[PDB]
Amino acid sequence: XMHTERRGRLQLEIRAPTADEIHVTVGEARNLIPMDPNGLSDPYVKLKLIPDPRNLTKQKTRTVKATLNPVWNETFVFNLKPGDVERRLSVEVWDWDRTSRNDFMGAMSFGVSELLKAPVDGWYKLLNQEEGEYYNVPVADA
Ligand SMILES: *Cc1c(COP(=O)(O)O)cnc(C)c1O
Ligand SMILES: [Ca+2]
Ligand SMILES: [Ca+2]
Ligand SMILES: [Ca+2]
Ligand SMILES: [Co+2]
Repeated sequence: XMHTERRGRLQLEIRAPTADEIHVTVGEARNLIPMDPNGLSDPYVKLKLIPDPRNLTKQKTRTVKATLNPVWNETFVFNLKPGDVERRLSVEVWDWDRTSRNDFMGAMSFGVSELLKAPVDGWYKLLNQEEGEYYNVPVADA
């Protein structure tokens, strides 16, 4: 109904132990799109709270070279402030490139206020970069 996957899927867990922090675990991705001449990609995940007019919240995973099915298993802490109720946690998969700019692969986002009320733990459909700033889509059940 909205869950046709065209860019792969990403496994995530997000919890807010208290209102002042969220813990984000980036698991793994499956079925990513090739964005290199070798038919592979070099994926990493960029995390930030948007809007970030001062570019101060960005964190990222390691890059996994030469794969369309990366496993990261990395956890990140965001320390939150009252202003963050207006913000969204942005999650973007990017293809690292050596000789050109990195290429966008897929994205999604979660409202901070929604994360403060309910945790995330599951697989998610990767969206285009524009959609990704506004929505997340849990994968459909079989
Ligand atoms: C839309 C969708 C379904 C069924 O979803 P409903 O909300 O029950 O209509 C099943 N699989 C995929 C991949 C879908 O996007
Ligand atoms: Ca590339
Ligand atoms: Ca690459
Ligand atoms: Ca490129
Ligand atoms: Co659907």
